[PDB]
Amino acid sequence: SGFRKMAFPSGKVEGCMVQVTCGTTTLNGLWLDDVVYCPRHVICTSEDMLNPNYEDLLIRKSNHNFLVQAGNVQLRVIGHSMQNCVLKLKVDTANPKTPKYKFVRIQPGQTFSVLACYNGSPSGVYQCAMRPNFTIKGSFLNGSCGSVGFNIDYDCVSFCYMHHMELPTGVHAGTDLEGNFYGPFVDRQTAQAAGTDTTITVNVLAWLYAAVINGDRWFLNRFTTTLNDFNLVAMKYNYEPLTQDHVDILGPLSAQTGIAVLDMCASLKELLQNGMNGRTILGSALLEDEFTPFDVVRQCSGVTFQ
Amino acid sequence: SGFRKMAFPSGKVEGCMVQVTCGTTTLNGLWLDDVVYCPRHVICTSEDMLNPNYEDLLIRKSNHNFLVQAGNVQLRVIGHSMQNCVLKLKVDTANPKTPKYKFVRIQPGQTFSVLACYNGSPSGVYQCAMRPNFTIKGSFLNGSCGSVGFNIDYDCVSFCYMHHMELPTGVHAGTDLEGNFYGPFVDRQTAQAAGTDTTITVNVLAWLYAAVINGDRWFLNRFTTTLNDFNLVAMKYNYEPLTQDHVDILGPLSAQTGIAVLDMCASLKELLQNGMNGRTILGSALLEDEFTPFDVVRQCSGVTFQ
Repeated sequence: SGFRKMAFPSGKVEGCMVQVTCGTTTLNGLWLDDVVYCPRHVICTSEDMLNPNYEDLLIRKSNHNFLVQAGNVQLRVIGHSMQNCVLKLKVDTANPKTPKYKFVRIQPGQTFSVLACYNGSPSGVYQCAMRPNFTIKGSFLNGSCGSVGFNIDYDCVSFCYMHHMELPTGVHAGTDLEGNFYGPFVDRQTAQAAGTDTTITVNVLAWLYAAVINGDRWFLNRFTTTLNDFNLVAMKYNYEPLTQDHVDILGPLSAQTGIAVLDMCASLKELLQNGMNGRTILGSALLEDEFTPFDVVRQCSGVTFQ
Repeated sequence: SGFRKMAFPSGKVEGCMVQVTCGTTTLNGLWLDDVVYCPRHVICTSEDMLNPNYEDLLIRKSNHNFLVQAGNVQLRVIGHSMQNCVLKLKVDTANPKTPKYKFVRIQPGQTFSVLACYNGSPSGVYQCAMRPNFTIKGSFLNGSCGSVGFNIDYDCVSFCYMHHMELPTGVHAGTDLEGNFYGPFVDRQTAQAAGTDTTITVNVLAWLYAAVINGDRWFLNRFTTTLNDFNLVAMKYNYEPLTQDHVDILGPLSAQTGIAVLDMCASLKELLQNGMNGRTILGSALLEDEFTPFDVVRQCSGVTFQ
């Protein structure tokens, strides 16, 4: 028992991190087969950042302008192309550590692990959620661009995030691995700002089931609620609407705990309305929304990978 | 910016995990050079667990009783020995993925990453602290024994924990990698129970500095306190005493933020006495004590490893 924010093992992704240098800008790239993926703003100059035309900037580049280093071993760039906001540097060497992988564009509310890197070297690993406003509440400093977010499914790394920029509230914006930003953001160093964020209701409910599985039950009650009446309360508290599909996703957890989804909704309703009264759930004094139903099942049943 | 519970990259340790089977018991081992380290209770039978004599049980074993598997590749045991509560199985093959490593026995309050494993395969990675009562608040299920906790220092993995057992409160007990339990616990399946736990004060203060570095300042005040007067309040709240050595450890963070250690103590004092009044710090509604001063500096300056 116990319940932690658990990241995926990072070894498969560590073997892919490289350093990409263009001009005075250094950041991280993802080396898979004979391609290195990195943010296209690597080709920006410290004065191009206000409104760059990346097509111009890129056509002005030569392969030898890109310094790619994998450890100490330097990688020859033999070609380059732009795909949306990611740069794809073809190198003359296939990464022998390339895992089975996919690129996936995730939905808001989905979670992933971030391998934070500087100069192509990992600093640490942590779990994140794509917020409903399409930011992530990461831990990123200058030089972390090109760090990636990912999930693992048995043997396959699904890359879903590459880091590009930090917004004025200290939250983070980035793209999928095909270079499409999550949310309305653009790789221009002008004012943008996240939209209003909301709490991921289906994830809060999953975490309440995690709590029950682990022996916290103090927040349960005999009440129930209709989904309609639950969403009236959730809306009032900037929680995301709960859908019938969410209810269905919560089925396995509901069956394992014997607590109907809609009954757990009535517990969450009372928690929203009365607070927690000095009590904690799974070591938190807030309602946690960065565990999906899937995250709860993995951690509480011991699913492994390789 | 941002601040997360960040684990060390786990790749160096993943390359060391194996599966050890003895009888009907399967658990994880740590394969370093030509030795596999695992909990000695692997040799226990489901009826020996109440008060086993491990010297007897072990002398009754043969090398071929130990089934060690590294992936699909099976490892021949060519020898075995007991060191305190760990079993050391000599195998005929040196792990080619062996990292630079050390074994370290940590002090309470120190943090480490746990690579949770089942059947020799990693399930996930998370950050932990050795509690003052020498338990860890882990996330461990049956089969996770032999999972290890570790820190990384540039290129060197310092292993500090191996998992053995779960206590009735859902917290976890284990040994260093030389088999010495942390705390008073023994590998006997009889009632034991953790002692009363306390909050790691020096770590709370480090996390308050993390908050300042990241732009949370609402909890600061113009007050100061003496170390004596601070510990009078801390004692009242089952916080650990703050030592002058703790104050000294907090020096770099104090210098970076311009907030004298003893002034941050006065902020913590008011937080203990008034609570947080619906406010959060670094996304928590509780005072967090599982970041060391060192953890804060690493994460807020971008220290990497390899």
